[PDB]
Amino acid sequence: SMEQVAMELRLTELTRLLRSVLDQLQDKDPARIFAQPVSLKEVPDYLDHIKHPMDFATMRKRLEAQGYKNLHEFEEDFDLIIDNCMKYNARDTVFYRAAVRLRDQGGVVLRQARREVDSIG
Repeated sequence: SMEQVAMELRLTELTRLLRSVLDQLQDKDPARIFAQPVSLKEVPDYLDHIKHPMDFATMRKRLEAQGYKNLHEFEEDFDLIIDNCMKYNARDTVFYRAAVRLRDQGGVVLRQARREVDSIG
């Protein structure tokens, strides 16, 4: 149907916007601490601690399959990155501190993304 096509164009355009958001958030992680999944070879107990691991590569795979229906779903995955790190790692670690900085800097980006998603529809 033509309606299904229109919905698909909307999803495509959301995906374009989320790709730009993802690029901007990932620039706030210049150390690449959140770039890839935590390695279960290197941290074998991880899944005993963290039940829903997340990282920017995994988000990018979902994004490119157009698997984010709305901004809330995308933000859920970004918050997992941060929140997982802040639980597994202690306050005095470079990992925790990187997550705080990513949260703080990403907030700005996400605030305007929400306005754009609402504005453009």
